[PDB]
Amino acid sequence: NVSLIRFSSWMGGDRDGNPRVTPEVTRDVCLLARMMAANLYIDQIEELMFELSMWRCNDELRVRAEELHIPPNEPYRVILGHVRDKLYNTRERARHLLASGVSEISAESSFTSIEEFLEPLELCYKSLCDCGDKAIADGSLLDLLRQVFTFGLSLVKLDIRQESERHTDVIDAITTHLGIGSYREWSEDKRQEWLLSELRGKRPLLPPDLPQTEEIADVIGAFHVLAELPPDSFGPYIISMATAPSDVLAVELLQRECGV
Amino acid sequence: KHHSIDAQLRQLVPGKVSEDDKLIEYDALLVDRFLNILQDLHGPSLREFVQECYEVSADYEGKGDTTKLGELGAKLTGLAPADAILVASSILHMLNLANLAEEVQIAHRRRNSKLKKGGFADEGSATTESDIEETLKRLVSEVGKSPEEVFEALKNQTVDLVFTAHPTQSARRSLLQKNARIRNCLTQLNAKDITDDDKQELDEALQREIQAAFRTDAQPTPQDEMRYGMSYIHETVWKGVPKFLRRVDTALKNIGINERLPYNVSLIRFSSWMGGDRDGNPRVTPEVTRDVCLLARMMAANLYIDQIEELMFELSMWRCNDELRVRAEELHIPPNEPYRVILGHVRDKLYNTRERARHLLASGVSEISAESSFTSIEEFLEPLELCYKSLCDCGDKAIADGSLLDLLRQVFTFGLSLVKLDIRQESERHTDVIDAITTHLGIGSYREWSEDKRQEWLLSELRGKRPLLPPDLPQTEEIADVIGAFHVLAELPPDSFGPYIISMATAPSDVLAVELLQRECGVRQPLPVVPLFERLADLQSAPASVERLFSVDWYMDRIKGKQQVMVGYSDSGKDAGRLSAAWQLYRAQEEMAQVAKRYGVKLTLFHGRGGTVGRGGGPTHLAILSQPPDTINGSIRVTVQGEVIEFCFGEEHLCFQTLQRFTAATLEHGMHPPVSPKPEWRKLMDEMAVVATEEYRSVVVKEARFVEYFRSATPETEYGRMNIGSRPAKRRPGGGITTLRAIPWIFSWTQTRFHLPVWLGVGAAFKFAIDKDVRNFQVLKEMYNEWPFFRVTLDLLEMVFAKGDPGIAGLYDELLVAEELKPFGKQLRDKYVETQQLLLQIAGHKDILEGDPFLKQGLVLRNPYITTLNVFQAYTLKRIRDPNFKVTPQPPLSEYPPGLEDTLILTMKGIAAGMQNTG
Amino acid sequence: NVSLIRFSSWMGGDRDGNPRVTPEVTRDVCLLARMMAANLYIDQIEELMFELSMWRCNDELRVRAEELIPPNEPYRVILGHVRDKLYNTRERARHLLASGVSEISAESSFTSIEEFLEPLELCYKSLCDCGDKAIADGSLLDLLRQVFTFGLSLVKLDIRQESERHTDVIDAITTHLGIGSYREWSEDKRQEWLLSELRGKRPLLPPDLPQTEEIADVIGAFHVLAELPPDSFGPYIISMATAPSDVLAVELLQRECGV
Repeated sequence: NVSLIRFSSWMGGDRDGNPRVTPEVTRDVCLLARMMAANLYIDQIEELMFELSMWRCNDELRVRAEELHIPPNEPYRVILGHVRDKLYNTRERARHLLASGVSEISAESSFTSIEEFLEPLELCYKSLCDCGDKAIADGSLLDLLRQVFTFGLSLVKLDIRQESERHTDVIDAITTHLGIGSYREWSEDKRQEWLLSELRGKRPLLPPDLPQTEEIADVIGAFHVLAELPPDSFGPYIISMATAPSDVLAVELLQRECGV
Repeated sequence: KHHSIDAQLRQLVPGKVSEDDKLIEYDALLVDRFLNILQDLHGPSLREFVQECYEVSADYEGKGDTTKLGELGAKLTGLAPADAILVASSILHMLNLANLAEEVQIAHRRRNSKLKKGGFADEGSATTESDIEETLKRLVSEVGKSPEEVFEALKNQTVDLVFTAHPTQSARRSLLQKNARIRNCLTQLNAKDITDDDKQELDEALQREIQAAFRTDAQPTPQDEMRYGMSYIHETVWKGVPKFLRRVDTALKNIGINERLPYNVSLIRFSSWMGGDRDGNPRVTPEVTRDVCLLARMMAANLYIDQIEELMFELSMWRCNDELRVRAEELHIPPNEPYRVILGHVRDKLYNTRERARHLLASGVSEISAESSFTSIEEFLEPLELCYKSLCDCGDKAIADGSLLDLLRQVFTFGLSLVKLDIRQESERHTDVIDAITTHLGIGSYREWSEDKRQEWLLSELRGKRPLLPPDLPQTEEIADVIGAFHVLAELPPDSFGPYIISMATAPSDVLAVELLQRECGVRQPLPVVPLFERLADLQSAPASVERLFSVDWYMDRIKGKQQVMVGYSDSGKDAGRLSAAWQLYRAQEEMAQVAKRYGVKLTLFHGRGGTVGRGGGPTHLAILSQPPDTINGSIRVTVQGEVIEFCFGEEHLCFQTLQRFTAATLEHGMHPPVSPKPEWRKLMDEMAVVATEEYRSVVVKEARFVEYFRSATPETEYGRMNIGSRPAKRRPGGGITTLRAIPWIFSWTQTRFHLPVWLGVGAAFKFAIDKDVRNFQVLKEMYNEWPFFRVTLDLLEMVFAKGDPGIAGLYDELLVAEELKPFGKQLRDKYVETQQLLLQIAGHKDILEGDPFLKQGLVLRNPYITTLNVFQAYTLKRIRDPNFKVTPQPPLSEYPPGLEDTLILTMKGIAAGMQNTG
Repeated sequence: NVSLIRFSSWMGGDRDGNPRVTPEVTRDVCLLARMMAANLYIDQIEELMFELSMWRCNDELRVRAEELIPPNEPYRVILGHVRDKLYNTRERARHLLASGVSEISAESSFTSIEEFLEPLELCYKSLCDCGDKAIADGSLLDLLRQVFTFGLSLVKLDIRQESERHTDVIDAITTHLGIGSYREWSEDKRQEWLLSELRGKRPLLPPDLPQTEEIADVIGAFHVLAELPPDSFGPYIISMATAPSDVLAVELLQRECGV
């Protein structure tokens, strides 16, 4: 479970001075990553099923293998077969969400978290150890657990990046529309004072009928995509040309006001 | 827990057989790690027990003294049931590991031409045999054929290898892959300049794979047994045949031919008996045959889908000719990669081909149209050959001659069904059907008719235009099985099948009976009918039977100048002994070829189990070269016995060498036959055959107490009651031993390390020949060194004697046979000893297998595990058979009575695994 | 169960001097009739389901309804299963009509009149056992009378062909077999030969028989009759029948073509 190495991507997340890389581009590369991961895991699991022909298992695994009922004297294959089924569903759900935007394939029939993916694999590992077969567990199955803890369900986590003046543009559109004045004209100290009174307050800010330029709509739309996608799809939100604390605090306010 | 097992191995074989001999090192590496795993899992005491068993049995080979075996048997019988299975299976797993090391050593042994002495004897071992290009060079320069003659001989060659089920072991695909990982870890560990850390990790992997094989284990369906028979095709042969055909290209270049073997040349084909052989096997129903045919087509479709998808990845080119560009436009991912668009369509149709078969298999019906799938080999190849031509037309022939040429050679080798299914049934079952027809129609009893009357009636029906089989016909279960089988053949595509083989064929009416049944059951593309001549008399009259068939206008019209005949070694050897069977088989072959030549018929021989051809490794090379002149001519079928299939095809390089062996030997024989026997040799073989048959029958047929001895000295009865052959052991519930079938006959006698069916008769014949004329002894050894037939025959006996041990046989005797018959057993063992030493003096060897130290070493290193299972078996039988034999139940060490059946199965499996092919 | 009135059809079966009526046309109208019957039955059953909301049933029906939408409405449970099997029966016919083959199993559908009747007669008995025979004698009785009147194909198909077309087929057989010309034989000789074949136990029709377009149509029609359910058909009518051999010839051809 030690994540000694992890992998991230900017491709579809970095939009600094790149007007293609829309909100939907970001939604797309996220679902594409999850399909690729499901494919890689399905192959690893199938090779592992071939290998794990054993019949001796602990009680916990024997019980769950019975509940999943090809041959029942091959318990590790029964469990991993179920894992493969849920991985197939995870992939197809992602493919449907990518094409139509919608999937009749339930999230229950698929893997939504790394924790529920890990549960049957660690069950296999502990069962093999409990039967004195830790040496077998420390082969291919240990490789697979290390892949899960390295790559997750999306291979890479996506970094988002956007220039600081684009966030200032959005907030100046908000403050002028509300009649509070021009956030752009304010000094850095005044900006921090206002941002902190908003983040400390409990009343929302972003009006749904805010008049939006193409650029402003792209910033707000991007945040809206972040709110709709699973948190483990993302890493950090990077602010290009950051100059001052208000740059960081402004993104924290937009992120909240757009529902992340 | 401490010492290594290699000290005991060095006592067996002092000295290396080659410089790169590391077989004992490998055996120690695997077994030492296994024993450490054993101890980690089950404690030290049983590990030391198991190793002591191995040490006792290893000592025995060096000092043939039975009492130490009895010591061991006392210890073994006292083990609690759980410990008995554990020790037996442990010894089995160690034998497996030793066989894997033997495989690694063969595969990676450097060829050393200094071992060659010239002449045909070089072809009897892989250490000295000629590869395909050495054979090509010899044919050009020594024999004097032109490169173009050799090139066209190859273009017309076809070697057909026939898979048959393994009597005792399954060969799951997942186990073949554990084997490979153990072999790979072994070779990689012993690589040149390997890192400390690489070696550490490879060691851990090896220990891991050995444990995984140790921790994994009702008879199988005939469907399942077929799925397991196809494992070797998935693991080596599929990729192997393109690799070998590419070597044939390289060889042709190196004798001056500047073109590859055309990809439509079926140089090697593969057939199967699994699901088609129903001779005395009622579980092989019509439905089983329909199933294995559809199963094969699914396996082929998925292998092709994989090849095609790999090929799509590679063929990203955009340059194509006009025919391909127009077709790619018509199929309308990116359109600027036309080869991917064609192959994507081919993959689509292959997916439908697979799903259609799956539906027919489950429901019996498919709404997937045959139009949307591939129905013939021809429509599969049309788009592939279009891709090949297009690449060539654009100057990319070099690319075409890569993966795409591999695929085309796979299509022409494997077709849409991987293997062609042979059908086999006993002749009397066809007679039963025809008698049912003739009596129901009221024209008499076909069974009561003489052979000449049968032929007269059959021919009038075959020549007439009126149907014969009424759908009303009253049917037994067996008659309904025969008719139902023909009805399945009529319903399936003709390319699913090869021949229809008639077991126990004796006369032309047997062949023409099947021709009539085929037609009257509606088989519109009839199968070639192949008689299997089993008994000595049937072999003697086979040239007459084949001449009568060839003299019938209707039959010549049917066969179109092609006839296949099957010959059986274990079958004929059971009738009259191996020596007499060997010689009649030679004569029958040369006279049948003479008949065929006169009538313009191309005669192909199919070599059944137990033969010299079909031995593992080099011996098959010489065996094929030794067959009578002008009996092959580029066409031969050979069964791949289950006992040797692992050594022949389990490993990449072994697969390659096997394909090369059959291809080279078959090619050379057609242009370079062995010497014709000189009259002195023929007369001597004639006289020795009389004596050998007489003494074989003296023990087998005419001695009243033989069957009683056989049922006690062997585990036959248990082998039958446990259905280890997945087949009835006998045809009638009584009869002599003449009713017993060959597989049980050979199996039971090799379990006891005695091997009577292989050698009995030879001793009497050798001594008779030497004693009746002083000159005969020198002419016998002259035969051994100048007559390949005699050499090959005798080398088979030598190999079997290396696998035999009279002490072990006598151990079965002393505990299992009644006092009254023990002198009979020692009489037989006296015949054994006299045959062996007479065998050694001819050939001029002081020791067994002195001419092949490599084979001697490989065989000897198996016996510690085998002999251990031998004593475990003998004592297990005595417990199974005698309630009064008392055992001291020893405390634990972490059907029939408890555990005894499992133990006995394990000994049977292990002894068979160690003994592989005998007779 | 009294079939006081039955209905037959000549359409797609009569081919007397009518080459448009091919074996395929006969196979088609037989499956079309089965689709029409399934549709009419599905509507009747659904109307019946609406009416039979009772909860009182006998034990045979209660058990069958617990096996196999609300369980308090057992007659609707049974009739809902019938409708499922009727829809399968129709789809199977539609597939055979278009493709010639159907992966819809005959088990999941109704293959005989009696297996269609079994659940309906169970409902009728159950209603009677609960003193509801009056309700049984309404719509459920009408449906049962429809089943015994129309079957699973609405109508039974008559086949008709002219006797000389059958003579043509038999003369082709006797000449090809080299036993003479059935056409030139007198009536008495035809009867003598036909009877020896009908009484004999050896088949007659060679699969290699050279066939004209007309002879192939006759043999092909018989092959269609052999492949379809027996309850799709009524009689085989011989136009221009003049003598017993006309009838006996069709009996021979029916058998040798596998009916």
